[PDB]
Amino acid sequence: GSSRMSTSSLRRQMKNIVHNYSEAEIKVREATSNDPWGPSSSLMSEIADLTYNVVAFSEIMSMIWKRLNDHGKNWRHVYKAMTLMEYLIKTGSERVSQQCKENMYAVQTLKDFQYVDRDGKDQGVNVREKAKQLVALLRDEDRLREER
Repeated sequence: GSSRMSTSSLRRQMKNIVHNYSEAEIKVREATSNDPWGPSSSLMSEIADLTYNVVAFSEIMSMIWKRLNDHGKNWRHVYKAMTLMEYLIKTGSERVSQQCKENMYAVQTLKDFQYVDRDGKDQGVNVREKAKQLVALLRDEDRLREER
């Protein structure tokens, strides 16, 4: 320069901050399964703050529906998917609850999702009642249905 001498050589830097906040797909996943380690502050609260948006929201409930219908061997992903679908439906946003009513068959498909391998133990109940709960709160009483 003039009086000082640059010391930090440095080479090149990456891009900049993405103006399109789109990191929900990662939160939802790490939220329905924390096998590994990482930050432990409030991942669920993050996926909800994303529902408010318009993109991240669809990427959130979407990944939540897939892990919600896992196979009949490890419902662990399903139970975790119910916590993210129930948390977002509340603080997440008003759009996360509307989708739950439009996809009630998906949240109810878990109440019947029962499997214990050819011969194992019946431990897939925690998830059975879980899915039933998400639908109970989102709809406690009904005003006479009407399906032909």
